[PDB]
Amino acid sequence: TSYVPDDGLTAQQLFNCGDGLTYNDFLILPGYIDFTADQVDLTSALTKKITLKTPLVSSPMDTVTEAGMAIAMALTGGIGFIHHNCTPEFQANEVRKVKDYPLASKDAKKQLLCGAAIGTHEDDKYRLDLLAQAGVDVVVLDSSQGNSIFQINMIKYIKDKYPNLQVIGGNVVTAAQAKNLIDAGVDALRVGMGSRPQATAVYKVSEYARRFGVPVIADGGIQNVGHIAKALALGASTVMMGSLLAATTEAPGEDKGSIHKFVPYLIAGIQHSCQDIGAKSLTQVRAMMYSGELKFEKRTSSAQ
Amino acid sequence: TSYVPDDGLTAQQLFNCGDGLTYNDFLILPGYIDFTADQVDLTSALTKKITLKTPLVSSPMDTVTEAGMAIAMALTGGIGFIHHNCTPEFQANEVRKVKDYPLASKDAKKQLLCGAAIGTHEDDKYRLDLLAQAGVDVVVLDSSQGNSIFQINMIKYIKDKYPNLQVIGGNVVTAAQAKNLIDAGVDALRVGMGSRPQATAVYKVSEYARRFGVPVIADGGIQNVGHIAKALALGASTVMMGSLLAATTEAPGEDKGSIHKFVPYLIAGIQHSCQDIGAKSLTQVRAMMYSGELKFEKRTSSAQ
Amino acid sequence: TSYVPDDGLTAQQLFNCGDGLTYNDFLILPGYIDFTADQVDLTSALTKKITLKTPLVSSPMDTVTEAGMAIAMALTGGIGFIHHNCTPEFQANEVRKVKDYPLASKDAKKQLLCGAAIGTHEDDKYRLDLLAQAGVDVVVLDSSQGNSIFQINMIKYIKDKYPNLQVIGGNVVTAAQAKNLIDAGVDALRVGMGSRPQATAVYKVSEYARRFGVPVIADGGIQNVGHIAKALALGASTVMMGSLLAATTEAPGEDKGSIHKFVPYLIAGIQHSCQDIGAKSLTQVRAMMYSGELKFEKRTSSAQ
Amino acid sequence: TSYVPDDGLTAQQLFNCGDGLTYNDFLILPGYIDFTADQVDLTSALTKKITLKTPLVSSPMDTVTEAGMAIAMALTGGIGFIHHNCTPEFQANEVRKVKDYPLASKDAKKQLLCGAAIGTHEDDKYRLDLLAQAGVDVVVLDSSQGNSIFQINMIKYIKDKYPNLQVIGGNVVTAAQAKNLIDAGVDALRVGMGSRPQATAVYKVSEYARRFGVPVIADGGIQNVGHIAKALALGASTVMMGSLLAATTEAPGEDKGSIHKFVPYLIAGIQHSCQDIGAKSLTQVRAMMYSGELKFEKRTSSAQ
Ligand SMILES: NC(=O)c1c[se]c([C@@H]2O[C@H](COP(=O)(O)OP(=O)(O)OC[C@H]3O[C@@H](n4cnc5c(N)ncnc54)[C@H](O)[C@@H]3O)[C@@H](O)[C@H]2O)n1
Ligand SMILES: NC(=O)c1c[se]c([C@@H]2O[C@H](COP(=O)(O)OP(=O)(O)OC[C@H]3O[C@@H](n4cnc5c(N)ncnc54)[C@H](O)[C@@H]3O)[C@@H](O)[C@H]2O)n1
Ligand SMILES: NC(=O)c1c[se]c([C@@H]2O[C@H](COP(=O)(O)OP(=O)(O)OC[C@H]3O[C@@H](n4cnc5c(N)ncnc54)[C@H](O)[C@@H]3O)[C@@H](O)[C@H]2O)n1
Ligand SMILES: NC(=O)c1c[se]c([C@@H]2O[C@H](COP(=O)(O)OP(=O)(O)OC[C@H]3O[C@@H](n4cnc5c(N)ncnc54)[C@H](O)[C@@H]3O)[C@@H](O)[C@H]2O)n1
Repeated sequence: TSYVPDDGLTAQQLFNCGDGLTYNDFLILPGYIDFTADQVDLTSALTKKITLKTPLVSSPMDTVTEAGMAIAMALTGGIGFIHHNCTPEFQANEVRKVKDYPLASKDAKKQLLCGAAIGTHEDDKYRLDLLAQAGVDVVVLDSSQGNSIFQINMIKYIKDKYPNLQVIGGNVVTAAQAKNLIDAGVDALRVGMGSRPQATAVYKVSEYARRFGVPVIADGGIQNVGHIAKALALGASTVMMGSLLAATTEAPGEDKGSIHKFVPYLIAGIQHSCQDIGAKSLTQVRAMMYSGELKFEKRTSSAQ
Repeated sequence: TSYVPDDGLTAQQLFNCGDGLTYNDFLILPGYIDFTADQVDLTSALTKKITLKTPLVSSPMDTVTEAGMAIAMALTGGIGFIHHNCTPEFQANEVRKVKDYPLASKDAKKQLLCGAAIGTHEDDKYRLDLLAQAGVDVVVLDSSQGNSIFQINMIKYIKDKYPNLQVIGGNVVTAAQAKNLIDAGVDALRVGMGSRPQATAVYKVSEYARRFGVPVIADGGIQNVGHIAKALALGASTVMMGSLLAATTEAPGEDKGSIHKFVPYLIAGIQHSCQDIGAKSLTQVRAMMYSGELKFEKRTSSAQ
Repeated sequence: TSYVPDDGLTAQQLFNCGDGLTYNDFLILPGYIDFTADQVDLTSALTKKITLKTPLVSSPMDTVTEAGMAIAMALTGGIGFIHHNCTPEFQANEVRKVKDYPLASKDAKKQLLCGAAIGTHEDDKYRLDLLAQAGVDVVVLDSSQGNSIFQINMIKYIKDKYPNLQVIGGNVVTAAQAKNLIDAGVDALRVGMGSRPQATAVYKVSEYARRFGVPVIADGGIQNVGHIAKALALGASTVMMGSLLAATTEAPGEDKGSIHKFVPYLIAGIQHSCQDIGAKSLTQVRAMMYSGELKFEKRTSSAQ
Repeated sequence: TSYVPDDGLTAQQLFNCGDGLTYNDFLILPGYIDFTADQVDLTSALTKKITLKTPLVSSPMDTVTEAGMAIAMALTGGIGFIHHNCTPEFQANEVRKVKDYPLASKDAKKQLLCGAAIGTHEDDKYRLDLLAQAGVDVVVLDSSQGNSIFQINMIKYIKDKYPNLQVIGGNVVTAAQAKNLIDAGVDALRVGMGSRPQATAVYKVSEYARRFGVPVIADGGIQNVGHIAKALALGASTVMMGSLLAATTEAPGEDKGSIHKFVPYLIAGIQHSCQDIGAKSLTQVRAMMYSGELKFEKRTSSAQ
């Protein structure tokens, strides 16, 4: 005998089905473990040409990221984006403060990476110029809705006035929006609006974006390691966290400890999560769910 | 490449599908922004021949509307209906108290608009006569269920004994009910009963009513700007608010401030909401959802 | 034009559809009002040969029914069943205490009706004999699950040793169970177990039972007038209430007032509910939902 | 007439349907009672060659099972597994402490049964050797995810170095995982991970495992007698309880009383539950749901 029929759903049937799901609406069926967790490689792609030893990224929120944070984040394997809710002069001053840890994220010159947010209005161009000076590695046009002529133009701009600077498009949740931002020439995409339901939004935008070599950043909703694993598993290349970090020490302010103990923790969990599903890298988990090897299963409200 | 398949649901498939939805059961997928929010025109139709610079309307509730309120409402772009839970003499006295702000809603003689509720019994005819005198612009046969012979007759009555006065039909939730009220000759419709689930009720009654040129007032359930935008987007021409206003200053009684700061706020949000979905007027948003350009997506309970 | 397509669901499609619904899982679409509420006739059938001027019935619970209650209930239009959680001698003593109000429920000799619960074991036969003496009108074999050989036999028994006494079968939720109890010869049925979901249970058991002329008592879950109206509308001939009454004065013990003010209230609401849906009697409401004139609509969890 | 159509769902349609259900997502339709509860035989199979007079099994949790508990459990009809969160020397010392009650679970030599958990790493082999000495009856490779090469090998090991010792495989939730553990040669299976949703997990793994004569232990989620009955009814041969017992007296620590009063209680309820559905043994309940005689019905979130 020994034939075993066939597990649950395939990412496709589940996230193209008038569903509209969250991270908590489904679980993932385990696989075959035949190696240890510490062998799981979490290397991820932040933008077409920026790569991290971990998929973690902090949010451009005054209550979250600022030099202090941006630094730890990079030392430990991630990267941070400074909030533009301050004087342009104050922001670029943060960017420069930032500019053993085998994982440390560094530029082509041994320096910790740093990114920062900027609006899509005129006055922002100046801010940009200060930021570019302080040696910023990447910029993220920070908007709740990004499929606008005001972002498309700010993109075509920066893409020209600064060819070696990587640009990340404003928040989108459909492939109809992503198209435009990818034509204007963005180097990555920030997915999230309402935290459309997140999981379904990530699934959809990644599925289109990969066809062009554009990474996707799962932005919003991450509450625990689980959500992170589910967000990567659906297509996201990296994950952005806001509130889940606002209680660390490196956070600007008056729970948890330093980013130097928390981040390691997260990385541990995530590899452990990649073991349970029998994948050795994150790249492999994405390949599995697109092929149909990785199976899922919905949970009822009362089943949560 | 660059083809992008096709977004979520179309208002139709979603609100004719044994669903029975609320404002919180679904979200709307964003569109293409290529203009500023302050360019969004919120002009709406209260009744076949009454038109406002904003879709806002206050409720005929003693805890909400009375002269003071009715006035602000009109100065700012809306309109109010005085509650008939008082002596006929007291009600019409409110109507007369009422009878820069470029938006100010005015009659053909520079006077702020005013409306008021009245029952469908005999004794109400008198009340009417006092109200008509004080110069009331519109009357709304105020009932929990309006598809009755007692309203059909009160309609045919008022429609005759007062040809220049606009009549709004009592609360309905189906197109089977709306038919009768539209034949008796109402000039508009008040949709809501149980706050059937509201969103599905608005969708349905508007879809039928538009075929006759009869506006629909989304009555009940509005808790925040979002619900307002969703209610208009489904077909409603205007929106009536009760409790969301009962905490303003212009409200009769012993949170929030004056209607002169709140209303502006609401108008701001609503245009902003119309931007996110790429529509320039409310008229355009309705045209988009009826055509199938505007897309939606359901959220699970646990996805809320 | 004026054609109006077609309202929601038909009781059938909705309660034979792997649903498993509660009273709160759905609402009923309004109809055409063309008469006043006080014209609604609430006459209902308790058992094949017992008939009440209202569908109300109190529960055989020590915390609810006992002589005092049983009396009010009948004076006002209902009927009560005394709890058998006491000495047989004490129970029959209650039955005898019981043995203007135009609605008053009376026997063929001007006496208030009274019913009472009894087990299905040997010792219960004696209890019965005392009860029959005190002039009890009806008996209800009181069990959580009634499709047993121990009830079938207690039925065939009582049906013989007392031909003029009406017997009500123990709690069932399927038509598979009802069959047996109806063959043993019961004169009515008590539906409810888990308060299977109630609404679906009532629907199902009534649909089968009517084919034999056996009334059904919706037992359990009634929290407000609404549930009562929905329970009758689904097929139930009468409704049994436990906790909703335990806070009246006529209740045995140390909220609400007397049954003489509460019951009237309930009757008022129920007629009002029968108006909203355009039915003049309860008999008519049942006829409407079986024909397909009466329409329903499900509500999502988040739509409740 | 008297034909009665056909009850609800069949375990199959319901637990192979992209559902993902919990114990609370459904109920079971009653059957035909024609015998007393105390006639219900709860004999169950713990492992291919271990059999208990009741399906109860305590959890390998320091907050739950340890000698004291393990003993009561066996005296009353169940069995316990000592937690390996202690020195190997301390664990085997518990096993030996353990090594009228007609139900008492005993070895071939009049001694109370005892089982215990052990990891799947090298160092665990030693622990094993101490445990085997103290006369342990069964071992349960204790892991959150069991489909690993590290468990498959620890199985093939123990199966050889100790032929008369019964081995239970680490936690699984699919038949894809169960296959491997059954080939390595386990004598039973522990189902549960996330407490995939439990009910659906039990259903699935039992359905495959029975084809090989391998019992399944429903592990996790049991909160009351009901869940226990539903877990057995779906295919499980026995049920493991953690927290529901942590408040007994026999539990290690500083609610409820002794296991000698609680367990009886549970057994009583469970037979009563087997009566309501007309089954005389647990073996019969499983046979009924696999044949399609036993019917179920889903409940909406708002129907819970
Ligand atoms: N990530 C998210 O989804 C999210 C949610 Se709230 C949030 C944060 O909240 C902020 C506010 O959201 P907004 O939609 O206001 O975003 P943004 O700050 O981009 O402002 C959008 C408004 O700015 C206008 N605008 C931009 N450039 C313009 C120009 N050159 N000329 C004329 N009008 C122009 C837009 O048309 C629009 O109404 C965002 O900047 C971001 O920092 N992000
Ligand atoms: N908008 C809503 O959905 C809603 C919910 Se409660 C609510 C407010 O609550 C009030 C009460 O709801 P009701 O259903 O009682 O509404 P209404 O005040 O219209 O009264 C309805 C009752 O009045 C009777 N009636 C009306 N005219 C009659 C006449 N000429 N002869 C004989 N009977 C007549 C109806 O037949 C019915 O039973 C409403 O008037 C309204 O102010 N509105
Ligand atoms: N209405 C309801 O659904 C409901 C829920 Se609880 C509830 C009340 O709780 C009480 C307990 O529920 P039960 O299932 O125990 O109901 P009941 O009091 O009918 O007792 C049932 C038990 O009594 C046994 N029994 C009855 N007659 C017997 C006889 N002559 N010989 C041998 N065994 C016999 C049954 O086989 C069964 O295990 C009910 O009597 C009722 O008063 N009613
Ligand atoms: N029953 C359950 O579902 C459940 C949930 Se939490 C839980 C308890 O929590 C504990 C922890 O869960 P874990 O997944 O850590 O389970 P376990 O204690 O089996 O440890 C698993 C980790 O140990 C590693 N491992 C095992 N043998 C190894 C070997 N010989 N060489 C190299 N690596 C090896 C695995 O590859 C894996 O990453 C379990 O042991 C159990 O006691 N059980």
